[PDB]
Amino acid sequence: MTLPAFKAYDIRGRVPDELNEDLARRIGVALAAQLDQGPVVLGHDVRLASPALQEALSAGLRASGRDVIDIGLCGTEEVYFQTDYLKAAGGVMVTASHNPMDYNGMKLVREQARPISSDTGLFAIRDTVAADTAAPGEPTASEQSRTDKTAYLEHLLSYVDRSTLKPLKLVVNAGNGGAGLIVDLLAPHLPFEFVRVFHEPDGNFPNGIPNPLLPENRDATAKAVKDNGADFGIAWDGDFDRCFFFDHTGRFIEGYYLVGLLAQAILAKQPGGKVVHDPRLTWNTVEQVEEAGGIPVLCKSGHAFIKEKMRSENAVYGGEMSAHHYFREFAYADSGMIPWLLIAELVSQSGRSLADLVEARMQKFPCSGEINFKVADAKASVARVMEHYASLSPELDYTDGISADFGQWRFNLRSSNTEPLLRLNVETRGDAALLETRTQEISNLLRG
Ligand SMILES: O=P(O)(O)OC[C@H]1O[C@H](O)[C@@H](O)[C@@H](O)[C@@H]1O
Ligand SMILES: [Mg+2]
Repeated sequence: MTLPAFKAYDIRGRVPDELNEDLARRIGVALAAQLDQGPVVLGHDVRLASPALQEALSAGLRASGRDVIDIGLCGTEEVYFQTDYLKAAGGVMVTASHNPMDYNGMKLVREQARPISSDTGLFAIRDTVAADTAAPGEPTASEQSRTDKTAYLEHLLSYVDRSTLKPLKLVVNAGNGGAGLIVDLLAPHLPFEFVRVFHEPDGNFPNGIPNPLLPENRDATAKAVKDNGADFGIAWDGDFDRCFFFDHTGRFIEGYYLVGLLAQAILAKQPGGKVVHDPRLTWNTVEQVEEAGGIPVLCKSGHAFIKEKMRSENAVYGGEMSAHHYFREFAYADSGMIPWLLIAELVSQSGRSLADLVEARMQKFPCSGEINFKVADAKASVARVMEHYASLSPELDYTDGISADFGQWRFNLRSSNTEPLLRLNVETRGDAALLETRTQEISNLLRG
């Protein structure tokens, strides 16, 4: 067999049987042979095993002659930013994002923070590690500590005109991950009042693993918004590359609608630019990008595909509905921080609440939310759906699973790249009844 921790886009496994310091050191050795020349940036999240796994990575890297830039406890986007900003050969973030307590993992990038994925070097690294029985060498290169966040913070602040910001009251919920540290470093340069929930970094996760999609964790942000009269709330996953928004009523806003909203925010600053979007939910983004004078670019979901397409298109912004937002000047990388700064600026400048910024769009293109299915036979289940709707001759697109456009409604149905599940998304042209009846009909077919 093969090491189960090596996934399509990152390394993730239970410590210590699927991921451990020995494996981490071997990954450092193998990564060194995969990169162009230059040093390697290393950062890590709040999980208890993360520092030890990083040190092991560092040892393997340095045994292979790679200088190491240790940026310390950070978010994933800081590994992306520093890798590009410092013109490093590559970078590794030790993190398990939102996964349970007994899990860890790694996100690996090369020059300009370009992703290393299963077909772009990650499985080559796996196979090297799998067969490596060599005695560990000793370090022949140095590790430097580089925790200065100044350039990163300045880059974040450059997306907004600070003189236009209003003293909004913002709930922030780091979920005991790492986001609160960046919020607190940004706070002296911003007029906002922060209502801090689950703010302190704690890899024991006393308040639950950092996953804002869990309704119990969602409700902590919503309650703090409602109880404090906040303008809106923001939650993050543990490594804060994903951000989740709550309007002033406590309502969680589906990530889909943030894509069109952030695209309009960006296009005000970069007129005529291209905007990359995923195929799961599309109609609202296409319309809002076009209305704002931008050009929408359909792309397969997954950060590797999104970033590749943004690069080839010189795209100014890209967004998925899975709460990842990507910015050209941010090394084409995703940030959980840039989005809420932009939304705070848009609320401040427009005098509109976040709720009203999205309300008409939610009414115009209502969506099911992403619904996941673990079925006995995904392929037969998808076939059963397609056969049922064949007589309506939908317009079919195979960018990412199957997208079917029926005119007044459409769906996307695809296998996940991170779990063994089918993911369904449905949307309609302003028709909530058609949305529910078609969603339920597809669900029944899938469960057949
Ligand atoms: O729906 P999927 O394939 O499980 O991916 C969901 C998300 O996983 C990761 O967070 C990233 O790779 C995202 O780019 C992706 O959208
Ligand atoms: Mg994450």
